[PDB]
Amino acid sequence: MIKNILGLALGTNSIGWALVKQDFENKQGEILGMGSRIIPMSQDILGDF
DNA sequence: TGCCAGAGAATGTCGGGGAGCCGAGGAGAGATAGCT
Repeated sequence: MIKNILGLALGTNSIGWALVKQDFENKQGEILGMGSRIIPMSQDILGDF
């Protein structure tokens, strides 16, 4: 009826989160929030791993 | 190994200590009106 969805995109050193409260049956929904957490690696580690 | 920290290169600004001007009280130098 009312659904809580937590979408996570986990990169090499980045984490994107999105929490949303939605109602699919009525095509009704609002976004609770989203954010990005960045773990700082230099480009050398990205090209080396 | 990409990128961080700092060397490196052009500027512009400012103390600072001599150079050179230059305002100012004061002394020769005299025309001169009060005096004889």
